[PDB]
Amino acid sequence: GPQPISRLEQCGINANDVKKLEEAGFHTVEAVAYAPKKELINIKGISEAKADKILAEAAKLVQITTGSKELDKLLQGGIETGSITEMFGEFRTGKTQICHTLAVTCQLPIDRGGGEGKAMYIDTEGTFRPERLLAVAERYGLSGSDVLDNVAYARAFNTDHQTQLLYQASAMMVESRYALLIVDSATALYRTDYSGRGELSARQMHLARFLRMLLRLADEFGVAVVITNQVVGNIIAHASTTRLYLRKGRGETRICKIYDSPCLPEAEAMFAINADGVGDAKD
DNA sequence: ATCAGAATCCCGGTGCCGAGGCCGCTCAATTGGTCGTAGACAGCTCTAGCACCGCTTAAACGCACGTACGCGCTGTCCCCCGCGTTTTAACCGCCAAGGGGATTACACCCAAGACACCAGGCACGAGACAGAAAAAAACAACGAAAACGGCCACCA
Repeated sequence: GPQPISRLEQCGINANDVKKLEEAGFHTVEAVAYAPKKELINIKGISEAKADKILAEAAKLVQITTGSKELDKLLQGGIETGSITEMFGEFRTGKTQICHTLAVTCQLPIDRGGGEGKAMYIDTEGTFRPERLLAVAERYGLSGSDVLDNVAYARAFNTDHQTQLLYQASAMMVESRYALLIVDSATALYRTDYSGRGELSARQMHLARFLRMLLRLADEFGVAVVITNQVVGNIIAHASTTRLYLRKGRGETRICKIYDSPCLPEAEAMFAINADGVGDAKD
């Protein structure tokens, strides 16, 4: 399991550097330990000596239903909790709608295709709609009020704030059982904030650390990690376990394709976006 | 070199007013004496200024080298000088008034001087923390160089 980074301070790293590592997004001794020097050195206010002391002392210690049946069949039953699933597609393909649906379906019983856990929605694009959650809850006959009470929401205003929210998420996810973490327009803030060409490496480093934190939290709490990417990077390939390409079919019916999975076939499934739900196409 | 004209120097004459001298007076300098005190001198202490040696190391020093700056030259143009003409107000003399500066006299209050006292300020001690030093580090800058971009040439 995890070895929260608090124990690293007893090794004799000073507490200010541990706070800086947690701000950076490293929360376990496992997390600090199996990374090279440059990650910690690149952090502001950290020299090579502090990074070597950290790595040295660190080595001493160390299926949620989509609600579309056709999509569930495409995924062999739904998202694997504990792994990152990326859905890259054009605008209006339904990424946000699918997120809203899953935010409620995660709370469904496991026998009903849920994870029996609370949901986490990190929004970067303003598209969060509690009424959509209420509609999905009423579809499956779930209490809309309890759904909103089991969905914690926060809008990330930038990439640094997007990563900073993970620090609150990790500690909050310890006290209550969650099953779903949603990050909507996860890559948009890395395009709006870092728009220049000389600043590309900075956003790439921040995104890499963010993805590593996602994988770490997924393995730590066994929750499903859902991130959305707008296609108007090869780094995401290693981080995402299942890549889904989404494209619009005219009207409100969307085509889903699997474009890489070591376990899932390359295959396609047709689904629709209905007021209640993300739900199978019904010609 | 020349020569004309403008400026300066020199020589003499006339006048005038300020410098030099004389006389009365008065008060400021002189003389003699007295008395308090300040500084001249003796003497003692002990501070610190000087002398020296040794070690270290940072600053000085000599040299090589490259280039930016001082300097000379040239062209241009502008604005100041010099000179003639018009204007104005500075100046000289003369008068009027009043106001303020100087003078004298009287008064009183404010400050020196003395005394008695006492508390604030001033050596000594102590402790403790801001800053000096050291070290690491961040880092901002300088600038070689190069990579890009842009600009031009020819004629098609």
